Amino acid sequence: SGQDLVPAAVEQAVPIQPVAGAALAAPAAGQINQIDPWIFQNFVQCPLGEFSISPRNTPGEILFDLALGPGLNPYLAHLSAMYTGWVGNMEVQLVLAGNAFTAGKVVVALVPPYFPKGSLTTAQITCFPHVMCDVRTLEPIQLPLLDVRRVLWHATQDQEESMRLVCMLYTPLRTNSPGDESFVVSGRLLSKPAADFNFVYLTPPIERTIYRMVDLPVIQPRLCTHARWPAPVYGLLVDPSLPSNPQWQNGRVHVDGTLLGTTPISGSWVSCFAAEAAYEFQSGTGEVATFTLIEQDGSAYVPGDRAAPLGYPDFSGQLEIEVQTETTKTGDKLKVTTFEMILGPTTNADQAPYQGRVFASVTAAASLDLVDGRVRAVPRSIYGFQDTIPEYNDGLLVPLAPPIGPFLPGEVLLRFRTYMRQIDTADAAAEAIDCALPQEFVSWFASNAFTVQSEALLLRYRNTLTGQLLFECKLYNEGYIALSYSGSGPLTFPTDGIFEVVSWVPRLYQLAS
Amino acid sequence: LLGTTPISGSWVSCFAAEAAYEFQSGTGEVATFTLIEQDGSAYVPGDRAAPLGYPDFSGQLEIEVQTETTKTGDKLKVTTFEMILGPTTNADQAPYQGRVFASVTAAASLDLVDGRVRAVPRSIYGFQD
Amino acid sequence: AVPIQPVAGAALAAPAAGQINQIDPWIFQNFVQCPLGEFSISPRNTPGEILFDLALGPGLNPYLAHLSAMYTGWVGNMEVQLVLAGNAFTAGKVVVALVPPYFPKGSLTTAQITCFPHVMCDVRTLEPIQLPLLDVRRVLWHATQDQEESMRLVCMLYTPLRTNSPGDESFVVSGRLLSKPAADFNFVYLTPPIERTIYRMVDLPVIQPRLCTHARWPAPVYGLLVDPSLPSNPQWQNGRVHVDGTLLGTTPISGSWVSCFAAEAAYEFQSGTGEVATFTLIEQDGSAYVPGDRAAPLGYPDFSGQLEIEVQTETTKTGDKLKVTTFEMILGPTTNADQAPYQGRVFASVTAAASLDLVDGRVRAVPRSIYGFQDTIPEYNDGLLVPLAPPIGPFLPGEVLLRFRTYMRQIDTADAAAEAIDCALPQEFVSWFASNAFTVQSEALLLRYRNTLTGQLLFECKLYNEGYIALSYSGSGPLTFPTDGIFEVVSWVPRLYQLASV
Amino acid sequence: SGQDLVPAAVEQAVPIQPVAGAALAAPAAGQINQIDPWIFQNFVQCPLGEFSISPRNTPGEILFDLALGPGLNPYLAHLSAMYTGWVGNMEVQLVLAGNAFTAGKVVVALVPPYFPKGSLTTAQITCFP
Ligand SMILES: C[C@H](CCC(=O)NCC(=O)O)[C@H]1CC[C@H]2[C@@H]3[C@H](O)C[C@@H]4C[C@H](O)CC[C@]4(C)[C@H]3CC[C@]12C
Ligand SMILES: C[C@H](CCC(=O)NCC(=O)O)[C@H]1CC[C@H]2[C@@H]3[C@H](O)C[C@@H]4C[C@H](O)CC[C@]4(C)[C@H]3CC[C@]12C
Ligand SMILES: C[C@H](CCC(=O)NCC(=O)O)[C@H]1CC[C@H]2[C@@H]3[C@H](O)C[C@@H]4C[C@H](O)CC[C@]4(C)[C@H]3CC[C@]12C
Repeated sequence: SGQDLVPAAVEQAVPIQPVAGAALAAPAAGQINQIDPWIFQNFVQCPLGEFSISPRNTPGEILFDLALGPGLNPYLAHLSAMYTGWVGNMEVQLVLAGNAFTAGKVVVALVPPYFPKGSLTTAQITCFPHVMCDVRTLEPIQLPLLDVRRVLWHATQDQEESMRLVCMLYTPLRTNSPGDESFVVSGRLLSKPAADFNFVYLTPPIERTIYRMVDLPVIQPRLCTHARWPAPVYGLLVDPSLPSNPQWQNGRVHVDGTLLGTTPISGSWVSCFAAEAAYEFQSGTGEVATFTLIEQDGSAYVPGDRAAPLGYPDFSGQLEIEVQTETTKTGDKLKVTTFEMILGPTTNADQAPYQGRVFASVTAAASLDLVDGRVRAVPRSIYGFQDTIPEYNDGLLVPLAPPIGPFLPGEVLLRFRTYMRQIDTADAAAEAIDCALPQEFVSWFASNAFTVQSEALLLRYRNTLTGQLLFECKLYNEGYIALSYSGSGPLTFPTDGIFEVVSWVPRLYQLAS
Repeated sequence: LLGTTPISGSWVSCFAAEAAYEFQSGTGEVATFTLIEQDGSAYVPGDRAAPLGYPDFSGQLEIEVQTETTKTGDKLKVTTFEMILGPTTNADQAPYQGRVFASVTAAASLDLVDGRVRAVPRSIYGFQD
Repeated sequence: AVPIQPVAGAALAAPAAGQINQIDPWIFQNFVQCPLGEFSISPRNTPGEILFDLALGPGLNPYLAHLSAMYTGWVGNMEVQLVLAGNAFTAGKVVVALVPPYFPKGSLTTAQITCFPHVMCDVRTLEPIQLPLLDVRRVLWHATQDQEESMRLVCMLYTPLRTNSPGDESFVVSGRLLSKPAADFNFVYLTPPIERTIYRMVDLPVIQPRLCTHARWPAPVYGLLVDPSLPSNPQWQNGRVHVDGTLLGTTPISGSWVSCFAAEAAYEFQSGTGEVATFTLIEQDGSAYVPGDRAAPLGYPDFSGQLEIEVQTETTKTGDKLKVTTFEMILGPTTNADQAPYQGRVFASVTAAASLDLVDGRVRAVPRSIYGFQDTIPEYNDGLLVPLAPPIGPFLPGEVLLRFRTYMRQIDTADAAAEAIDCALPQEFVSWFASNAFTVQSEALLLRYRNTLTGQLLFECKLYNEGYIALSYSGSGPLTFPTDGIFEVVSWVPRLYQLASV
Repeated sequence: SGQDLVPAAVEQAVPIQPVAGAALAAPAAGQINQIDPWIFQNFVQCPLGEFSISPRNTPGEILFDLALGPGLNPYLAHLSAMYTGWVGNMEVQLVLAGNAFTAGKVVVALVPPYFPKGSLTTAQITCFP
């Protein structure tokens, strides 16, 4: 236990008066509402209460920024489904217990209500009541988080202007360590309610709210399906020798439920389309079938913001599809035939699925006349696959999903891989098509409609049998998972684990490799 | 779960096996499919009547697998097959024991190197629940 | 350590207990180390690793795990302390929480471990961290012969280790957990001491491996070794036994039953290859054989070869009354085998057209030699179902199986060197584990194969509780070992434990 | 002189009673036998009193193991050629003054007489004082 640290960094005086909590809102609420007196005894960790200061952070980087509320406690964020209203202050600790070789200071201010958010430069964060503290402090730095308000309480709906608590990185982090390591101090943030926190009015406990952090399905990735091709997942892996910021359109959801692009909710819709065909027997390339692209069930198609019908193949290649048709010959009614369409651009085509028309063909010399009508196309095999966003118009622009990124310097995209049926002539290896998130998470996020807190979700990946955490990763709020990997060779992981969330982290959270 | 219910929607009415293309002049390549679990695990005969996702209705079924051929010009090719799921008093198919024989309508001499296959149902014929 | 009220021990059990028995007061003075109360924090560990998890009982003290054979039940608090070996230039934290005696089992994040009563001790503290372990319970007093739910301690790595390391080793931070009873530990009711228990270290038989017997083939053991080049995860069906006393598959108790079967004879003089053998198998203790949960009747062979049982033939042909000749069976598939050991249809053949006028009755089958030995699972059915044992494993990276090689009678036409069929446990270790019926604590024992006269170690192996011994061998060639030491059992370890190189 | 070490590692309490030395064996010996009162003044080094802990040592390695006797002193091992008999206890120090960058702990037990030697695993060395 070295005392070359700073143990004289106690809870300093802040220029603020004591603020009355539940004594004001007692005769304006309709009932008597006390909470359990063992909630006030121990400091438990905030849900957004995990941050990290790498030495690649400039001064003026906001480490955490969390409003006062019931979202600073796992107990009060659980009790606030039962109530509509809260008052009173909290008491927040800070575990900044970095190494004895680091050097640097943080400053934790007390931003009042109705202060405009956004910029908050480092010059003006000292003008608030603030506490300055080193990153080597042994004891936990305590600080009060008062409830400055003009109304008698706050509703438990997060649009309340309330007192924030911003932590700017004041001076940069550096180590006087004799070689090759630059330590990343990993702080935590503990909190408990003060002596006069109180909820206001009892209410039916609704789960679908705020806070009620994100949950994930307990299913292994070797069981889940793929969101760019109708197949299972066959092992996730990182690779820094690939297109690093792709621009896919299938299987890209937000973590507030809103699907982004041409992505469906059902898993039997990806790389599939349904249309009302128009067949014709040609003396050239066999048959020609135009299409009028609509949904699979029967919903109409008007070209709006999605670049294609939901579930359209968002890659490039020569796609062989299966459709059962009504042959007008005498002896057989139904037989599924195999067309082949120019799904890729291939430097020239005649198809533009943004306005609802693709054109398939099957090489057949006999006069094969088909009763035209509604059909549903499904893929069979791929020929000359490229992972490029195709031409949804003929050569024009379309409303696309934005490209995947940006990452931090040193963060690699996590890719769930599957293998498509291919038509290969000289090659004997499988074609690898990867997605940013499987379909079982898109149907989990669309069917729950979560509320994102800050910027990103800190995940883990734990093996089922050993119980060993394989890695930790950072699920951003755009539906991709970026983890920190240093090298460049393709690193592969086992697939029998299960993901599990931990906390909300900002974009500045440096991950361990 | 009960029966042979899978979890993923990409597993229903389809299987995956370790192929053995064998049987000589009946219809074509009477392949032998050692039925295992679709995630790559091995199958253990317990209490559920089949591997998970295996089709449970009577009728002849066409399945499309990926064939690593032996001829020149191409290695990978998708050959449609013909299974016989229903009893019909004579059908070499034991999914509970893990060995299912499927036939092709190919009177040629297509040599096919065996390996690992994933079955995909193209079309049933004569459906009966 | 944070808000738990003081919990009554023997002040509550006293109206309903017949006796209240005090302990010797010198047990309250010494801190004795708990079993499985040891961990290590490398800098490669992500936060959220559970360092240990151990329940309050009389199994936390070797003084009290011995005394709890004389008594009916116990009540009261323990008192643990946690040492931590770390200098002043480390950085990291460890949170030790008091999980209530429910909250059943699952993955605990770092966010959830702070919601229990907990102590967040830094990793560079000097003095040990005393903390109470109260006896929160629904009943008046627990019973010593019943593993009922009590209050656990769960220790989670809170913030990761931030250190340097020279170039090797990588600076693990070790930590131990010592305990003693509190002032109100009491036992309840004096009984006679029983031997089985459930607090017994697995004692291995004091027997050198040269005097053992092999599991697969009825031969002595001729040497234990390692070999990476073989199939690393075999699927043998003989010599498989759980440490808790459960046989896995076809493994019999006694070493006489192996590679043999007792059946009912059915002899038909054929005008083809002479005589063929087709028997009605039964269980060798005189009971019926029902095709069930195991791949074969008890004691059937499990290798890929061509066999030759002998007979006992009571022939009515004149010249000799009771004779012993030799048949020839085939165990491998070889694309032609009508062998159904599951249903009980074995197919052997005499290679002679001699008119053996054999009367059919009860026999047994002692084997003679083998032809074409392959390390492959035989055909317990033709192309059909087989409930078999799982493959042996999985091991850690760096660890390999430790086989017991024997040499059997090999009929060959080209090579003279004898094959080495091996197993994972000799049959002295199989009847020991089945009869004693131990109780698995965590995942693996930690054996130690010392020589008797020298007293020097040879290897510190690790016996998993599925019935196989691993060894952290890191080379590539087959390294053999002396076969004159004696296995000794050190302790229970978790399955993420690292041995030393051999 | 850094105080980032552990100077609060004083001679701790051990669960043992005081043991009478030469007061028992006084009326069963045949003569009056005192030794020099300057032998009791200074700590001199044991003859088997030098050990070392490299980082290639596993836990459970026995560092030293020395019975109580006249062999723990260069004075008493020299005086014990003149005598046939001894009684009483010793007082032993331990100079473990390693660097300020090392980390690790040792445990020094008090094994009673008639305890079987040999193995002495690390699980049971904490059961002694
Ligand atoms: C079954 C066939 C299509 C056969 C086929 O090619 N693939 C089907 C499969 O694999 O299950 C017919 C039956 C009735 C048809 C559908 C329904 O009647 C209504 C629906 C109407 C919209 O045009 C969308 C097509 C859609 C959905 C129809 C298209 C195709 C259907 C689904
Ligand atoms: C040939 C297929 C490719 C997929 C395909 O042909 N059609 C899929 C579709 O579009 O529906 C290959 C790619 C990788 C292969 C699999 C995985 O690598 C691992 C797994 C290993 C088991 O022993 C056998 C099957 C199994 C599952 C492999 C068999 C077939 C696979 C799935
Ligand atoms: C020829 C026999 C093979 C077994 C046999 O004769 N019949 C088949 C059966 O065991 O059932 C050989 C194989 C390996 C041999 C042994 C080992 O090499 C070493 C061992 C040491 C000494 O040389 C004496 C015996 C002993 C033990 C050897 C004697 C006989 C063995 C066991």
